[PDB]
Amino acid sequence: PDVFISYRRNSGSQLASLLKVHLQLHGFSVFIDVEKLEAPKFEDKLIQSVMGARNFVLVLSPGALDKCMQDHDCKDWVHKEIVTALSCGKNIVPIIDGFEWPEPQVLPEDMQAVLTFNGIKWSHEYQEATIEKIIRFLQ
Repeated sequence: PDVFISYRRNSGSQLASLLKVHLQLHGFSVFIDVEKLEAPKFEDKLIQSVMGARNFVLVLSPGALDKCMQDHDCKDWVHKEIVTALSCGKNIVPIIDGFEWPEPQVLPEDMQAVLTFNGIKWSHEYQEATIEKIIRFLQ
């Protein structure tokens, strides 16, 4: 698939579903059933999924990176996915949906760089125009 969407399940899942729907309707392939791979049993397949997609779309919902803080051992799935995307030089497209930007130093060093990728602000009022802006950022 062209696109891997990383998000925090308890705050970004509805926007993630909307993105999966509208990106596919616009002809971009997206990893759909990723959550089942976020288990120690399937970790290798999860990493390979991020590595296989050209585009890494990151939903930054409120508090989305909080579980990454002090996650020095990279046990958090979003943390793992971000580190994998950064490591491979993937096209990273953050989608901002209520996120409060933290100081980089509160995040693990291996993912602070994610904060340097220009994001797209989500707007429910102009959902479709926002989808078109996201597509313009995809490679």
